[PDB]
Amino acid sequence: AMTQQDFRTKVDNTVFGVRATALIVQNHKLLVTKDKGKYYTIGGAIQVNESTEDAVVREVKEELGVKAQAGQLAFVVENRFEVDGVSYHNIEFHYLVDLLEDAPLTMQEDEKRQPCEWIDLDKLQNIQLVPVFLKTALPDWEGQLRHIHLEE
Amino acid sequence: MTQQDFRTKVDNTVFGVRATALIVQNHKLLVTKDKGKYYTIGGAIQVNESTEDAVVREVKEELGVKAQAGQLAFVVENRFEVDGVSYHNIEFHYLVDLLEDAPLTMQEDEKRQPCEWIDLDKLQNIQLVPVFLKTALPDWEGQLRHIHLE
Repeated sequence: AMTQQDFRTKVDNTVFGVRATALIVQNHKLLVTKDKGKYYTIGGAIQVNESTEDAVVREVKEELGVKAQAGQLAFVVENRFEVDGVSYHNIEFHYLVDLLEDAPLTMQEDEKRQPCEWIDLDKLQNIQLVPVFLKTALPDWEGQLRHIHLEE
Repeated sequence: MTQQDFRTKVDNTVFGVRATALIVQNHKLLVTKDKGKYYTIGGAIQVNESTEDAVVREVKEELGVKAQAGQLAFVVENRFEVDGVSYHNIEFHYLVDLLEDAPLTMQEDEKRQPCEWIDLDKLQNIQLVPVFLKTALPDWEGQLRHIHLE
């Protein structure tokens, strides 16, 4: 009751769902967080019956604590990979989010805090960014929604 | 082995990912009819299956013919009700290329339905679902489009 159902399911050793990702770009830099030597973007499962736009705004609210608007949908990604005997299969909607307040210096997820870093679009190629397709797709983006396949 | 569908039901809501085959030939869309309404060829993608492979498989299952996925036209977020059950789909709509002639009939779950080729400018003149196609398909301009929830 009153925890809304997430658009994510686990069956035996398979997980599958739909995610929204915030690609926050300001001053030619992408907002990322560093954890365990790798860089990640803000994102999470959408809820059942929730638009991916509302999902990305909600996730920015949760992780960064600021108001935002979804902005342009840049990528729809089919992402497939395995970790520890479990397959993960997500459809991901990557939005060029507009923050309506200043980004904080830190963010958190599941009560674990991680630092905020801003990395220049043309330098993403020189960091361990995950997904990874973003290292080139983001600086090469031409204003048109793209379909992406990412596989391990 | 039987593969899991990318579809789940929790309480009174079914949520999943669909591949839809928008087969267009001679300026007409191949649709199927059931109880007054018209539907597209397609169905749930499988867990760990690409949407391209899903659409080709759906065409094989429902039409019995070989096909290629072709251009992705739409990525659709779709909410609707059927018989009191809520549905929330993400749908990938492909402009499929058939590699054989289309049959006169489709089958799904061993129930047959007639298929018909309808002019794109006449989609607004059938009870087609989902309903965005009636305007979006004849207006399509060659670029992938996101169809959002209201």
